[PDB]
Amino acid sequence: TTAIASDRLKKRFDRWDFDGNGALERADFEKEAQHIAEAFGKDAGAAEVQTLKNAFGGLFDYLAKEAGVGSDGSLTEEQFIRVTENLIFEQGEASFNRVLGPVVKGIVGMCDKNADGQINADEFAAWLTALGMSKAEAAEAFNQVDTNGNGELSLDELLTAVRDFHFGRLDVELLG
Ligand SMILES: [Ca+2]
Ligand SMILES: [Ca+2]
Ligand SMILES: [Ca+2]
Repeated sequence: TTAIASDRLKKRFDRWDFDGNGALERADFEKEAQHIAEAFGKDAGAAEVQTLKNAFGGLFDYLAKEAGVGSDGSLTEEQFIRVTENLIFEQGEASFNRVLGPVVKGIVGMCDKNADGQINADEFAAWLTALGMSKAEAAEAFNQVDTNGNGELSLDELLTAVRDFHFGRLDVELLG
C-alpha cells in the first residue's frame, strides 16, 4: 500500500539525525528547540527557549511509550513510519493536541511580541522566513491554514496545517 508516503516520511528521517546515529533520541529534540531559538536571533538559555525545549522533551515520551522502547532508547526509520502513520490517522484528536500542544505552543510564545496567543500573517511570515521560506511562501501558506478565513491563525489551525504532509504536502509541516 506504501508508495508516495514512503518517500515523504523516508527523507524526514535522514532530514533530521542531529548526531547522525541512525535513530531518533530525546537529545535530538533538545537540540532542535535550541537550533530553532537561534534562528529568531534571541536568547538561548532564557525562559521562552527553556519552555519550548521543556515541551519537546515530553513529546519523546509518547514515542518511547507508543513505540515501546524507552525514554533513553531509539526509534528506527521503519518504526517512525509505522508509529507516525497512526499519529496522523489513528490516535484521538485530543491526543495530538495533548502531546504536541505544548510543543507547538512554545513556538507561538516566541512568535508573538504582542502576547495574544495567536499567529497573525505578520507573525507566520516571520517564522516561515526564519526556517528558510520566501516572503511569497508565507503569504500563500497563511491563507491555506486559515480554515475559518478570519485572518487569524490560532493554535488549533496551527497543528492542522502542520501535520498534513502525508498526501500532497500543503504547508510542509514544521521542517522547511
Ligand atoms: Ca539522531
Ligand atoms: Ca500574536
Ligand atoms: Ca484562520
